[PDB]
Amino acid sequence: GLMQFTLPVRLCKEIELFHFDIGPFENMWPGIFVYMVHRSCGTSCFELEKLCRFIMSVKKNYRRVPYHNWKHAVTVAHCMYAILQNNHTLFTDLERKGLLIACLCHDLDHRGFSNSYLQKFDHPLAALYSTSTMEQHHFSQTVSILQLEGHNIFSTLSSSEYEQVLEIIRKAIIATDLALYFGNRKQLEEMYQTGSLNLNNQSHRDRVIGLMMTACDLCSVTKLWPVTKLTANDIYAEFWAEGDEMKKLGIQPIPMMDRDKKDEVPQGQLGFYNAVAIPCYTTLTQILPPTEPLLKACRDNLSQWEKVIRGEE
Ligand SMILES: CC1(C)C(=O)NC(=O)c2c1ccc1nc(Cc3ccccc3)[nH]c21
Ligand SMILES: [Mg+2]
Ligand SMILES: [Zn+2]
Repeated sequence: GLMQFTLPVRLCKEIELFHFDIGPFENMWPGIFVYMVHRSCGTSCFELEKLCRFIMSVKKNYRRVPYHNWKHAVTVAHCMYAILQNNHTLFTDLERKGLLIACLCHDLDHRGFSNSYLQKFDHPLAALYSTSTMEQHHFSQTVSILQLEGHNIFSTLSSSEYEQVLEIIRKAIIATDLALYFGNRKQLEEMYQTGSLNLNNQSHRDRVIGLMMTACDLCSVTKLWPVTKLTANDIYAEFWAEGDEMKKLGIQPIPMMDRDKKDEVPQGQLGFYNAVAIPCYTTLTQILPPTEPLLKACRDNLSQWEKVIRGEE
């Protein structure tokens, strides 16, 4: 109980900032997550032995894919940590518990393929879950690991609190389906502008937690340019492999997934920042003003992609 995790000074300071990169030392990532839980939630939230066993089972159930991997899980949890720490009083005790775990678990057992590809391949998971296919699978995998012996980090919650926290985690994980992002943000936009947004309305909180989940999920666009640029390569490594698998099924993939159309990537990043990223952090900044640095960093990275197109790099 008297056993804090402490980070070296540069990490202790920079981990508080939105643009923090967790670094290339895999063995430090479990400690960074526990550090973040202890400060975000409390040193009493989780039994340390159980938490540690949970983290290591989650790590084991992330695959060695270029982007949708263990490092993404921890990266997305760090962004949630930064949002929670900058919005201290807005979130319940159960919410701070649930959301850091939801983020860590949100892409469990990802294979590096979209819901679209699962459906066109006729993958078994596409027959078990007709929409938000991989996201229903990620929640399913989270519950599985929580039910491993000595892995129930929520064991001290009442029967009804346990149900609420698993309901927080399910919605948060489903919300990382980008197909659901567009309508969720439009609805949040209308509620904020017409003045009807109400954080005591559970259905409203749900929508706001969903946008936070999209914001954390896309947070590679809020890093320093060299982090953002190299992470973009990793996601395109997945996209191009999926395009290869589409061609093997006799389907010309969309240009984004076609490795013969790499030239079109800079313009695809513009569309993505304009259609997805900027609107996401804009609405988030309206609802939670302290998250403005994510919008500022995203805008700086858009400008960097515009410079790539203009041959200024
Ligand atoms: C943040 C990061 C890694 C990025 O830097 N650059 C991307 O392009 C990207 C990212 C994450 C998830 C992405 N999903 C898509 C596909 C998509 C395109 C248009 C509309 C919806 C969905 N692109 C993604
Ligand atoms: Mg996902
Ligand atoms: Zn993700």
